[PDB]
Amino acid sequence: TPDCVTGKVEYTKYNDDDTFTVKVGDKELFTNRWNLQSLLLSAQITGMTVTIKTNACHNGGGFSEVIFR
Amino acid sequence: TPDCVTGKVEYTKYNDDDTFTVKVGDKELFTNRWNLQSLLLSAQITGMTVTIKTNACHNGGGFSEVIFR
Amino acid sequence: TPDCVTGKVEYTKYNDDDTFTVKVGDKELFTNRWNLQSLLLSAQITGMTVTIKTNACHNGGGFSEVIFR
Amino acid sequence: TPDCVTGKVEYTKYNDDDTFTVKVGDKELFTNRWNLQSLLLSAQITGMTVTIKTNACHNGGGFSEVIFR
Amino acid sequence: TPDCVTGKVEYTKYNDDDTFTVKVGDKELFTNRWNLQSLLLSAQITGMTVTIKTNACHNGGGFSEVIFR
Ligand SMILES: [Zn+2]
Ligand SMILES: [Zn+2]
Ligand SMILES: [Zn+2]
Repeated sequence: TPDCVTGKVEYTKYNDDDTFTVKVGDKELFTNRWNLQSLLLSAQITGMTVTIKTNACHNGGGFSEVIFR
Repeated sequence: TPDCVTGKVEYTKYNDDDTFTVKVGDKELFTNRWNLQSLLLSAQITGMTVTIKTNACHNGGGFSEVIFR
Repeated sequence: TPDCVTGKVEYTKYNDDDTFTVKVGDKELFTNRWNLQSLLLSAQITGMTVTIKTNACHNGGGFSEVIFR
Repeated sequence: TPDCVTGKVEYTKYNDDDTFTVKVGDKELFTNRWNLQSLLLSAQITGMTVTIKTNACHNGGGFSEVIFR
Repeated sequence: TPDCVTGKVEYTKYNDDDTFTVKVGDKELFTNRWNLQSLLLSAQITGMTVTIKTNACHNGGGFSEVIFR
């Protein structure tokens, strides 16, 4: 799966459908993996850099693969 | 769904019906989404700023959408 | 529901019947709400002040409502 | 149940039989309560002191009761 | 179980099959124990040294035993 975007988490969002949105770089992407919610919030609080991998590399795209750096 | 209130989590409360209350700004609001319990506590402990989105923007109003900043 | 006790969590205990006990102030109280187990352990680890609300305000009393501050 | 050992959680281990072993002090003990796993992992990562209670207070003995301090 | 690698967590990756990969030393290893995900992320964040134990000590090997030092 290609790199989609790399950077700090600017904000995260819990959505009404119970998915979890992240804003990294210039993209808003969401995931439906419940386990990623607390990992992504920790990344955000402590200021880690993340790399989101997905074929759906556009606003409102979904992802399931993340690299924390 | 529109912004209701933005600020630090002043306290949280586990309720008898297994919902979870947060006080943000001058409002107490609650959510029935289990996943938000641990995120909201972490946001409180680490002192994040949250934005709660809901139309029920009054004491005792419910929400399911939150932005963590 | 009236306040019973406010303070830091001195210790917590996992019991054989899969309930969870906390000692706050001079009271040991228990909850059978699984959701509170991880929330109370976090409050203990991070040094939060908790207020336990219950009508059974005596040693060995049960509760299901907590305020985290 | 009597106190068996008090100390920090030195390490943890998922066994083939779906039980969970911890080493506290000079003892490896195991539990089959799933709920206790995540509490013990949290105790382990944050360096809490635990007291394990069991009357099979020897290597390979089981427990279902824990005090977290 | 024999030691495989000891070192700092260089990065972690959440995978599409919901497993979690860590890079320690010169090895990428993964675990299917979801409870270990937040512990491994914390290790990465705080810069702890971990020892991973497995008898599959190759890139792409699986592990379930970790020691946090
Ligand atoms: Zn791929
Ligand atoms: Zn009440
Ligand atoms: Zn007993």
